[PDB]
Amino acid sequence: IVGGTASVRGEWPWQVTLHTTSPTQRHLCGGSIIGNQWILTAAHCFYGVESPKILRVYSGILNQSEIKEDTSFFGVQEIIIHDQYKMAESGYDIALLKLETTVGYGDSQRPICLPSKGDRNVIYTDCWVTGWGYRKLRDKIQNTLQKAKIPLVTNEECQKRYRGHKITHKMICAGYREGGKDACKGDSGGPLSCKHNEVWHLVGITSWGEGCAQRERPGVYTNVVEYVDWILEKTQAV
Ligand SMILES: COC(=O)Nc1ccc2c(c1)NC(=O)C[C@@H](C)CCC[C@H](NC(=O)/C=C/c1cc(Cl)ccc1-n1cnnn1)c1nc-2c[nH]1
Repeated sequence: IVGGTASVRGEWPWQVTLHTTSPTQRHLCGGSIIGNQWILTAAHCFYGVESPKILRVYSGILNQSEIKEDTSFFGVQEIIIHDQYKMAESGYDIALLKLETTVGYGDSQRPICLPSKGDRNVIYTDCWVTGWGYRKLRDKIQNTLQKAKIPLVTNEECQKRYRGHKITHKMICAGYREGGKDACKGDSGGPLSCKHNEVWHLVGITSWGEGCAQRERPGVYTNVVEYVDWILEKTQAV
């Protein structure tokens, strides 16, 4: 996260850190708890991941230093990538992780509500991007979960900023015209959380941008409301 500040413990209890074990253990991506065995994240996080056996999901983490060999995690039973996904820049950048065991909800780990279809028309004014990603283009994974408040940008304005790309309504953009606050390397897969009527909603999934926090280059997020039926298809299968 560029231009953000330290989160307080329990502030974003749906935020997870997804680690890979191959070749060595490191933070791979962010994710959000959406159900007691479900993590919503970005499809591009699994580039080159040949098996769910190398993945570890840690919930209830503020600091990466809380993670040692003796720290409990959730194993991943299955990786579900949207089958229209080709690359982050073309959209469908969405994946579900089905966990091997159930998350016990509490004040340190709980789900974020998905947006309602009836709320496609609501204007969100209180949106935050979170993660342990870089604070600048060449940096390192941050110990403390960072947060940054960022305004949503219309599809028309985002398309103007990304000449040469096709910004679809399945994407949602966020950023200041002058830049300064954004997601960066290591934040992808994490949430873009917006508070509406005292309820937090998972509005976006951190996906891509041209550099980080650049003037007139908003962050591009998967527009979660456009995938609610796909999430229900995969999580509510009979
Ligand atoms: C010690 O541990 C570490 O250092 N871990 C460690 C360290 C770094 C990374 C990873 C692990 N993850 C990967 O490389 C997985 C691999 C498939 C994922 C590729 C892509 C991923 N992109 C982002 O996270 C965000 C992009 C992004 C999104 C928005 Cl909305 C705006 C600007 C963005 N940027 C444009 N340019 N940079 N950012 C990424 N993540 C990293 C580099 N790049």
